Amino acid sequence: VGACVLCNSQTSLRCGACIRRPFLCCKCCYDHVISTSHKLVLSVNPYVCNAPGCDVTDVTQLYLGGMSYYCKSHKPPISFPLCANGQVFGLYKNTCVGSDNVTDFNAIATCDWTNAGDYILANTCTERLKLFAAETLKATEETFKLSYGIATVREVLSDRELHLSWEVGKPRPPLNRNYVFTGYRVTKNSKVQIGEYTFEKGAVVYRGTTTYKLNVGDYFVLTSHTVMPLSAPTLVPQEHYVRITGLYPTLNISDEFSSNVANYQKVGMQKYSTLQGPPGTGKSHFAIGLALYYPSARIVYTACSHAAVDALCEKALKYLPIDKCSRIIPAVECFDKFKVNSTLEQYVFCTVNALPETTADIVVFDEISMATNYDLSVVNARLRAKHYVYIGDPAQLPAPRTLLTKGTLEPEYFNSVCRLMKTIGPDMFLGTCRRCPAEIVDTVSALVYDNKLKAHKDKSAQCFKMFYKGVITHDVSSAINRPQIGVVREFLTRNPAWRKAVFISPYNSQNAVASKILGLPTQTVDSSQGSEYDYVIFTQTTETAHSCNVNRFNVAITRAKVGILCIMSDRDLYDKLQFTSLEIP
Ligand SMILES: C[C@H](Oc1ccc(C#N)cc1)C(N)=O
Ligand SMILES: [Zn+2]
Ligand SMILES: [Zn+2]
Ligand SMILES: [Zn+2]
Repeated sequence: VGACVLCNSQTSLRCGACIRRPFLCCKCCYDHVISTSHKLVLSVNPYVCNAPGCDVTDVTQLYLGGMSYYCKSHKPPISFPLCANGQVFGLYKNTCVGSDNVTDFNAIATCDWTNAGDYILANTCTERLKLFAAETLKATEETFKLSYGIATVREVLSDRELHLSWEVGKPRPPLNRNYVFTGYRVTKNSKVQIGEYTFEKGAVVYRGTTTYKLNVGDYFVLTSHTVMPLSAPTLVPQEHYVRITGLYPTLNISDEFSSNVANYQKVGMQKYSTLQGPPGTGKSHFAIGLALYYPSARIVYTACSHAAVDALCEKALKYLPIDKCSRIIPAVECFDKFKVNSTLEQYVFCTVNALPETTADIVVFDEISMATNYDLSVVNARLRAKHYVYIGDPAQLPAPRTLLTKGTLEPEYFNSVCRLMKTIGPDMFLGTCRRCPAEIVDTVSALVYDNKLKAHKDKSAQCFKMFYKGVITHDVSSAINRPQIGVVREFLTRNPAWRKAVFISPYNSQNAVASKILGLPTQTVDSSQGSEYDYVIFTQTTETAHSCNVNRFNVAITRAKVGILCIMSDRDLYDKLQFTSLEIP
């Protein structure tokens, strides 16, 4: 027994064909079975024909006959159909409202999550369907990982380099950092974990969590997990206050945080607030400074990734009493300078998926573009806070959507928080970029920030762009543009100072070729998010939707503190770069 996801109506039915088995009320369960292919229904029992060796599961072809369920062929003389009178038969038949359109719930329940429109719907439907969609999508995502063939160590060629043998009659996953494997040792009667791993084309290059002397027979699967059901909304109800509530501001603050004092007061004057921090504007500075502005306030600092939490820890370590901090870790190497797993500590740093059930004066949720509605609900379920602060940038990269192929996902659809920031705007905006030369700040200000992002630094005169299509080659799941790497090689010979530069591209295969030919450190745009480097060399590689994505392009060029070279494929983004154009040698 549970709650209809459409009505909330109390009910004893769950759709058995829906992978999450939502509870549906007699009405909603009917409207759902008669208007989709979903025909298996679960109660306290499953509406299936309890006749010996009959295969009838369709609820519309079954009858209660006694206290058992039968099809037409096997039913007793005295029976009533399970599925008639615009209603499906179960407990609480007299408390049931329904809905005018079940259309959104069917779409969410049936879609394969390959189309953008599926994520658009999942983020614009009612709040209870946002939770159903977020569970359905995440279960569809964790199941898809099982579709992928086992990789097995056939030969250990070197250290850091392997020969894999793949399971037959199943696809092989892409070999980039968005697909993290787990190794396993061949035992007496079972297997035991042996750290997590990633792979890249050679033979294959492997950069595993821990070191080992792994040998033939060791194999790898993308580790999936149980998706738990959601209960809490993606956002609590907003409340605006006329005074700061449940927070006591400091009388003496330092001029390091004095630029945020007005924003800190705003945080205390509503239930949740959104902070848009463009690249190098001071998001973590903001977050730690909030502690010093409300010194008595218990603050839980959270984010999706261990890296995002550890970077809050690194900033705390520099401003907060260490004795007053704790890093929560579940039973991967992260921050090890606080007492571990001290929930009652005044400053708690913890990933979403590891959060304890606790209360706080303020919850700070960082790198919000990377959050899903699933993460948003989990935070609200674990943390009851006087105030919630969501810090991020909807102009930066979202969580990868491994099933999406048809369509692009616009920032207003990344999650509920990003939707607010792109429709009503953010509560707070960090308007000064301290990282990047003015040429890069002017470019991204016009590209994605409605000309509101201002440069601290002057022009560097070291921001350059080349329009060169080159030649595009494709491997199993990535792109290469050798001529664009050639152009960079010629550029380095004439400009040898740029040999301390970081190589960035949209493709891991472009990066592997560049690493060998140039010897620069490489990062995918996606892996560079949150990092900064003095000099950046960027090859667009292709003009695809992936390489032309404005959020990706915005992250790519805002990695640079001093100088950047962009080898561009797309005439559009080339023309938008406020960089010195260079001829082709
Ligand atoms: C003025 C210019 O400075 C650079 C210094 C470092 C890099 C890199 N990478 C590029 C350029 C020079 N050294 O010619
Ligand atoms: Zn269903
Ligand atoms: Zn219902
Ligand atoms: Zn039967």
